[PDB]
Amino acid sequence: GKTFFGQPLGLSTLFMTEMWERFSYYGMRAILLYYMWFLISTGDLHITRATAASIMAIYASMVYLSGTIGGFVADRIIGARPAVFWGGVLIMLGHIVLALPFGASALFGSIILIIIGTGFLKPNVSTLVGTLYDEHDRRRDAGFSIFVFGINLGAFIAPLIVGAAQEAAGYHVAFSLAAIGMFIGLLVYYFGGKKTLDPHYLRPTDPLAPEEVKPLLVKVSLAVAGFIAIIVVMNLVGWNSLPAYINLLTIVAIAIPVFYFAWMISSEHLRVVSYIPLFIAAVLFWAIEEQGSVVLATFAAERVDSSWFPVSWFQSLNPLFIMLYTPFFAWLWTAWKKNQPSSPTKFAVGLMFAGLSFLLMAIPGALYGTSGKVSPLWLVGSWALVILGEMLISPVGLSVTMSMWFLSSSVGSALNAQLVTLYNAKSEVAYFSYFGLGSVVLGIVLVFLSKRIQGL
Ligand SMILES: CCCCCCC/C=C/CCCCCC(=O)OC[C@@H](O)CO
Ligand SMILES: CCCCCCC/C=C\CCCCCC(=O)OC[C@@H](O)CO
Ligand SMILES: CCCCCCC/C=C\CCCCCC(=O)OC[C@@H](O)CO
Ligand SMILES: CCCCCCC/C=C\CCCCCC(=O)OC[C@@H](O)CO
Ligand SMILES: CCCCCCC/C=C\CCCCCC(=O)OC[C@@H](O)CO
Ligand SMILES: CCCCCCC/C=C\CCCCCC(=O)OC[C@H](O)CO
Ligand SMILES: CCCCCCC/C=C\CCCCCC(=O)OC[C@H](O)CO
Ligand SMILES: CCCCCCC/C=C\CCCCCC(=O)OC[C@H](O)CO
Ligand SMILES: CCCCCCC/C=C\CCCCCC(=O)OC[C@H](O)CO
Ligand SMILES: CCCCCCC/C=C\CCCCCC(=O)OC[C@H](O)CO
Ligand SMILES: CCCCCCC/C=C\CCCCCC(=O)OC[C@H](O)CO
Ligand SMILES: CCCCCCC/C=C\CCCCCC(=O)OC[C@H](O)CO
Ligand SMILES: CCCCCCC/C=C\CCCCCC(=O)OC[C@H](O)CO
Ligand SMILES: CCCCCCC/C=C\CCCCCC(=O)OC[C@H](O)CO
Ligand SMILES: CCCCCCC/C=C\CCCCCC(=O)OC[C@H](O)CO
Ligand SMILES: CCCCCCC/C=C\CCCCCC(=O)OC[C@H](O)CO
Ligand SMILES: CCCCCCC/C=C\CCCCCC(=O)OC[C@H](O)CO
Ligand SMILES: CCCCCCC/C=C\CCCCCC(=O)OC[C@H](O)CO
Ligand SMILES: CCCCCCC/C=C\CCCCCC(=O)OC[C@H](O)CO
Ligand SMILES: CCCCCCC/C=C\CCCCCC(=O)OC[C@H](O)CO
Ligand code: NA
Repeated sequence: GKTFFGQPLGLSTLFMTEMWERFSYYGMRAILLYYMWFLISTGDLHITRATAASIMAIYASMVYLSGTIGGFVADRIIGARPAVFWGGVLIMLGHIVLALPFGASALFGSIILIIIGTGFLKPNVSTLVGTLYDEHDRRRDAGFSIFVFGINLGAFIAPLIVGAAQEAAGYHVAFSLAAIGMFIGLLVYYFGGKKTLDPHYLRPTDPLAPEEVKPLLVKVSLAVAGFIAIIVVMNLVGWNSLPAYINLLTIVAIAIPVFYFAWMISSEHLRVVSYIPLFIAAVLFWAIEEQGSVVLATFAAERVDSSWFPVSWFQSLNPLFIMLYTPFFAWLWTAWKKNQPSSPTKFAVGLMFAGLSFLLMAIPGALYGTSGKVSPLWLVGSWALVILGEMLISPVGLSVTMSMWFLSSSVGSALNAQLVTLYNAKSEVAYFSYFGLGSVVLGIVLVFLSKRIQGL
């Protein structure tokens, strides 16, 4: 009888848990770059704005990378329900430390807490949604669609509420609101979950066997030791600026899939090779999409007349278009019975739309010059285009592909950590035109390659 939009009642709990976590996350993302600008302007943070942009990008990269690890830790060590709870606690702490009366000195600690916390929570709330359904339950896709609406809803309202709070009451109060958002999520999660969640998920479902503990320990220890060795050598040869560390994280984030690629190609060999263009297309798409909170956020603050509203509000456009497009594409893929495009073709076209979203942004500077301010509608059109691309590439991404798919966004963001340092008023038009055109061209290349990939 009683449901949450046709689904098991437990979905309401997880819906709200993620909505409020996404609220805390995207509330932070909407103001953190501006916060670093503020800390630079007061002389508390001694970096360039370019490096601040780089930080935003690599932050996102590590959050995504962390997400590829959290499922293992839940499934094999601590359980999905405690992963979500303690992940949320860590996330809340990460916002609290920025709410505290510190300055730049608290930034790194905040970032680490949220990287670890999001890694624990994000994959595992998704897992818990699955546990609501039997294997044979046809409602599963509908349920995840509803869950995703909650995600986007949280992403949508957070810049509005947290961004407004920031401009009125300051950054510390704004970060306190992010923390409170996660707290609300934890309250609903903790008390609601006890009502509907299977007790089974209080513990690992595939706990380490006795003989598995030592090898895992050796694996992790060697990884940490090597990473620390690299940092020691870096400091010895004088490569110890913040950009150097960001470069190290960039290399690590990119080396991970590259090593996977090199592994599989060495160790259906055709299939794996054919994924390379798809994986590259996904990386470049996520790169462009993830620049919304960095380069488009910069354009919004410097190049747009937003005198009458908080410029952080532009970050709401991304989840807004997702919500607006979704029922149309839901309809589209079911109504498109005859000659529906293949997944490789969807990637190509998706990459093209992302390219167009940047080519569009080259136009105001080319037409009006870069010294003035332009209509907010340029950014609206840009987000409209890139999200159109997301609708094509994202729903079939994991399908056509596993971890390397989830890694595509991490790698895209790591690429951004390098690229966004190139963006400024002098380079604006060339930046948008170059990377936009480059993306369209590779989209066109992928179209040429499409039939072969579809065959394999
Ligand atoms: C399924 C297709 C519909 C959804 C995607 C279409 C959205 C694309 C919009 C690109 C054009 C918008 C950019 C034009 C613009 O910014 O004009 C500014 C001007 O009006 C200043 O007053
Ligand atoms: C400034 C750097 C901060 C570093 C973060 C400190 C904490 C990092 C990792 C520990 C969190 C793991 C939480 C696991 C836990 O609470 O136990 C779960 C277990 O009891 C349920 O089976
Ligand atoms: C830097 C200072 C940090 C001090 C703040 C520490 C945060 C304190 C509490 C946050 C825990 C929220 C958990 C909400 C909840 O439902 O817990 C109830 C449950 O534990 C009852 O057994
Ligand atoms: C895993 C896929 C990697 C593909 C990355 C594609 C782009 C990579 C590097 C391009 C950087 C060089 C272009 C620099 C540039 O021209 O900036 C434009 C503007 O600043 C002035 O022209
Ligand atoms: C399903 C149809 C949607 C696919 C998108 C179709 C895109 C078609 C053409 C894009 C035109 C790219 C033009 C490149 C350009 O104007 O760059 C010039 C600029 O670099 C001058 O330096
Ligand atoms: C240092 C910050 C404050 C720490 C909060 C401590 C909260 C008190 C006891 C910990 C409760 C552990 C709950 C773990 C858990 O799996 O919760 C899930 C719920 O059962 C619903 O799935
Ligand atoms: C496999 C788990 C993922 C690994 C997480 C490692 C996270 C390490 C660094 C986070 C990247 C953030 C760098 C930005 C940064 O350090 O800013 C600090 C302040 O600017 C201090 O000057
Ligand atoms: C159960 C513990 C967790 C409670 C939820 C997190 C609450 C976080 C902060 C509470 C409100 C803090 C007031 C804002 C603040 O820190 O001062 C604002 C600035 O200091 C003034 O510029
Ligand atoms: C900065 C890296 C942090 C690494 C933390 C993960 C630790 C990795 C390996 C150690 C094993 C973790 C505990 C395993 C454990 O609880 O044993 C229980 C087994 O089920 C007993 O057979
Ligand atoms: C960060 C550097 C990498 C080292 C990770 C720290 C290792 C943390 C814990 C390893 C402790 C050894 C695991 C044995 C264990 O606790 O299992 C207990 C089982 O329940 C057996 O009764
Ligand atoms: C549980 C802690 C694990 C730490 C995660 C890895 C963090 C290590 C390197 C990532 C980049 C951190 C360096 C950021 C930083 O503050 O460097 C500033 C230096 O003073 C350079 O001026
Ligand atoms: C899955 C295996 C992952 C292995 C990661 C490989 C990392 C090996 C070497 C990292 C190279 C060190 C980067 C340091 C760096 O680029 O500093 C340059 C700065 O611009 C100096 O000012
Ligand atoms: C009424 C619009 C539909 C609901 C949007 C909720 C808020 C989402 C984004 C707000 C930030 C970007 C809006 C700026 C904007 O579009 O201004 C357009 C003006 O007509 C140009 O001056
Ligand atoms: C949706 C399918 C149709 C795609 C429409 C988007 C096509 C976009 C542009 C096609 C015309 C290219 C104009 C390029 C242009 O005028 O550049 C200006 C010069 O470079 C000025 O130096
Ligand atoms: C397949 C979906 C693609 C949707 C295409 C619809 C958008 C059509 C044309 C977009 C061209 C954007 C440039 C507009 C422009 O430059 O005019 C300047 C403004 O009018 C300023 O007065
Ligand atoms: C389907 C319609 C989507 C709208 C996107 C169309 C954008 C296509 C071409 C616009 C590229 C504008 C490039 C401007 C440019 O680089 O030339 C200007 C010179 O550099 C002088 O500033
Ligand atoms: C296909 C599913 C339905 C899509 C939802 C509608 C969103 C479609 C396009 C939104 C693009 C808004 C761009 C606004 C813009 O620049 O237009 C120029 C001004 O309207 C001229 O006054
Ligand atoms: C019954 C609904 C009718 C179907 C609407 C489908 C929407 C498809 C494309 C709408 C594109 C909106 C952007 C308009 C635009 O680009 O105008 C550019 C002008 O040059 C700006 O002055
Ligand atoms: C089989 C090897 C895989 C190749 C790795 C893909 C990474 C390709 C390019 C990395 C991006 C480097 C761009 C450098 C750049 O232009 O900006 C650098 C900044 O100015 C300084 O951080
Ligand atoms: C200034 C001249 C540069 C213009 C570039 C011209 C080439 C651009 C597009 C050619 C597209 C021809 C379509 C052929 C094609 O993709 O075949 C489809 C395959 O069967 C699908 O994999
Ligand atoms: Na404003």
